[PDB]
Amino acid sequence: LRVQFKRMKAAEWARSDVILLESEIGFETDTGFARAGDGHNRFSDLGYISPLDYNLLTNKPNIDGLATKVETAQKLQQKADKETVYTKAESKQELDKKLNLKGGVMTGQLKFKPATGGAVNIDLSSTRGAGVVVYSDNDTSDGPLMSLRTGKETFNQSALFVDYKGTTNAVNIAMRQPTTPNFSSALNITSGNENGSAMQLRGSEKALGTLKITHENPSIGADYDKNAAALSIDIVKKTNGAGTAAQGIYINSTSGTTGKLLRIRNLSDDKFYVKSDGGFYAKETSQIDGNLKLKDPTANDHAATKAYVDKAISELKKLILK
Amino acid sequence: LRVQFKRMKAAEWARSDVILLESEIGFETDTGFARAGDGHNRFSDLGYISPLDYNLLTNKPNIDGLATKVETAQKLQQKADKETVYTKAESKQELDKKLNLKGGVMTGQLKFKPATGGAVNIDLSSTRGAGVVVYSDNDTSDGPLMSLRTGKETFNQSALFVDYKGTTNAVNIAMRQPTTPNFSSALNITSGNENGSAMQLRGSEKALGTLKITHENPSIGADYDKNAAALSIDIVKKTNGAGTAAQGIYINSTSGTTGKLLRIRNLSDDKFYVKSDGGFYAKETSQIDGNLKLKDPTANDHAATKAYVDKAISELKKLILK
Amino acid sequence: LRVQFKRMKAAEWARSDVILLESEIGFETDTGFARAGDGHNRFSDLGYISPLDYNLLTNKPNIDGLATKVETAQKLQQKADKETVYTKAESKQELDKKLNLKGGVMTGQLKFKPATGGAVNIDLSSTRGAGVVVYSDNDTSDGPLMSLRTGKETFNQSALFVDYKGTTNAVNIAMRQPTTPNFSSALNITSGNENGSAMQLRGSEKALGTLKITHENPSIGADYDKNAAALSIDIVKKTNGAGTAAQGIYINSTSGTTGKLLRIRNLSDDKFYVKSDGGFYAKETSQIDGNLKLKDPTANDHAATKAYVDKAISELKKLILK
Ligand code: NA
Ligand code: NA
Ligand code: NA
Ligand code: NA
Ligand code: NA
Ligand code: NA
Repeated sequence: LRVQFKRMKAAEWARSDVILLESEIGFETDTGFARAGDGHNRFSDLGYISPLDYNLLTNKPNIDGLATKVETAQKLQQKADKETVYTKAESKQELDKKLNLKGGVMTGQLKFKPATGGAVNIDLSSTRGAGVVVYSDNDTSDGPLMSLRTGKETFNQSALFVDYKGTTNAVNIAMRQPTTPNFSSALNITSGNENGSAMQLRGSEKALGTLKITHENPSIGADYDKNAAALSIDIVKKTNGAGTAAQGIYINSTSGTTGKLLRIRNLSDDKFYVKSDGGFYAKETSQIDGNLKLKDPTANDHAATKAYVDKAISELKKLILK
Repeated sequence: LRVQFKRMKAAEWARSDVILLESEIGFETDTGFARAGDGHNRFSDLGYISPLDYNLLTNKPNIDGLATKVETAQKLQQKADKETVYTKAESKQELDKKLNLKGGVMTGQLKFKPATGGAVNIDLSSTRGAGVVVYSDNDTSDGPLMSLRTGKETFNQSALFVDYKGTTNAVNIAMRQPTTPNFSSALNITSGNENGSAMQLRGSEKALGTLKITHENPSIGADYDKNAAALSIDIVKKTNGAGTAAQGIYINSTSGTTGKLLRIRNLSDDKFYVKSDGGFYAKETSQIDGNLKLKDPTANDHAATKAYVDKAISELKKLILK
Repeated sequence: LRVQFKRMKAAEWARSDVILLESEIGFETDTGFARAGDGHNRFSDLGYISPLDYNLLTNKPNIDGLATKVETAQKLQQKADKETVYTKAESKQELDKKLNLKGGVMTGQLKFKPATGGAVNIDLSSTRGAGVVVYSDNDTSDGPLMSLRTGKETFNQSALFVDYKGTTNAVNIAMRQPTTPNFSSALNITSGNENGSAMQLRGSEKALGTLKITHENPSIGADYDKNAAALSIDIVKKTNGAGTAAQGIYINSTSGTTGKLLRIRNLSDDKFYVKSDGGFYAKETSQIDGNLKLKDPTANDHAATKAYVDKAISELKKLILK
């Protein structure tokens, strides 16, 4: 036997009314596939003669090891997008533009506009360095090293307040000798306030002056500084004013002193002084371009008055002539 | 021939002892599947009549193109989690709160507590702007523009040290004329140290005063300032003290000067002076409410003493009366 | 009928010349698989008797739900790599090292080297706190609280400029009383410039002194301060110099004053003064260790000259003797 089976093309079968017997095979001539009858169904309703169920295959791929689109998308949701985060390089670029608390170099202006005190507060209690150090070795400039300004007439605090305990000078100003001399001063002060002293000084020295001024000859030449003075006072009118009545020096002691009010010495020898009572001493021959009004003499070394002379002359006259 | 095959349900086959001949087909009536005998195996041990091996399929999916869960997880491991990284927007928010080295506006206190010197160091050698600029146009305040304070009696440095070379004033203080006059000063200094001068000044002028004081009439009225002075000195006791012996002005020259020790002028004309030797000159008639003790006259314009008069009178008496 | 089919091993078939009739089945004895003839093809060119097309399977896996390697890689490309981005913890570590505009504590030096003015600009117009507060409660130190230095002789601005409107002192320096007295001053000023006054002061007081100096006894003892003065002046030569000709005090009024040029009081009583014309008054008995050159007396209380005496004596002599 070489058995052949009922057979036609797959399309021909699908329209055929031929009913295969139970187990009887029919063959699709253009596909090479067989189906077996159940004794009632037409051929298009028969199944193939061997399984076509993925579950039944051998050598299946490892499907359960493969990622799903859903699970992948869920995980990617937790990850940061490149676009919306800075790289370390970018972060470093940004951070390098900002000041370290450790210290740094500012290249632009630091402004304070406020929202122990101070906008700037420097506590040196634990260190041996300076607080604020400003310097310029520039030839010239358009601004001072430091400027303090108040703008309202009511302003009720100082521009600069120095509260000092210590063993050296609270404030020291040194104007160094220039290569060539110029018109400048170490300290210049002006006030246009008529109801307060431009400068006030108070001290409580045991054996020194409250203000001590020394003039030192800038030259070795004995009379180079013949026009200099330790203290120089000028008393002037207002521009376009009619004059002035201001005094030069005024000395008082509101509680009463027993000291000399003015004492002038040279080589530490008293040369001229005004005692606490107003009497004076002068060490050498002196001159008044005028008269001197004084009391009649009582001691031999007292200056005689005109009245004393005239009386002596009159008495002698009366005595001689009888 | 319509051939039919040995056949029963799949479950019936699996328990059957029927041995199919080699190539003989048996059919599962409930599944439609066939298996062919090997001449010895029972039906449950026979394979189906067509392959069920995934490898042999046509139109296979592209498995090798699909991502594995393992490879995906390995790659995701290298990616940054959203939760643990700042967005650019967040980074910007944080950076904007920090000071740029370029410059910026502080709104709170900058404190220095330290771990060429200075906690703050400003070098203006290459620029033409100011160093530290403090100002207030506030009506009033509870603090000074600038405050320097030292707290220990041993402190061995100054609060403020000015070391100045230049062509203008090292320190300039201007107290501007107020709308209406008040009791304030441009500079006020107090010291309670008994062993040092409250203020010390030293200069080496060729032809100027070490201290120069000018009083200017605040008015055009010729005697408006009749009660003013360029220098005013007061000499007072301690509160609850018994008195004072302090001197007013003390002048000396420890090395010896040939200059006038006090020289008083008006309109640049000498009116009264004390020479380096202590002799004085006064330009006009003067008054002592007391006697004047001096030497016997030798020149015609010398004041005569009582002794000189008395002797002249005595000699004349002796001469007349024989 | 138990039908058996032409059959041999799969390898034997692949070399066989046997041509199966159309639909005739041949069996591979070692594989259990059948193929059916087309009436012309050799067995290796026949297809199996049931489909082997993946598309036709039932129970297929959800391939379209599985992620591809390509799509996964494309998505991962948009995600940030851990290595190249800082964590929040790292960002915080870096930010905490930088200064907040709100305020902060510097622990290192803040330098300004510059690329209303000031490297540091403080505007207190809207607040009641201080600007710059420097202090030290250290026992000692190697630097001042504040230092201002200029290095070139041409420098044309001040180290410190105070421009002040207000109701209190522009600058106040208080040297507090030390536990034990020492050699220090509240303000020390030196200048080596020969062409400018070390210090210049100008004021326009109505009824006060431009400079006011008070000395206060540091003790309750009436003569404790017997060696003190409100003002002390010294006039010295240069080291290795030949001497000095500098004056002590120089007073002038370049426009002409009608005030007393020097007025010395005690307990607010005039004791000695030099009038605007140079005549003086002294309240008590005085002494010159020398002669006094003056004018011939015209009033009874004028000091007599030697010439006046000698003339009176001569006239009396001529009168008596005829
Ligand atoms: Na005395
Ligand atoms: Na002496
Ligand atoms: Na001289
Ligand atoms: Na003149
Ligand atoms: Na007058
Ligand atoms: Na009085």
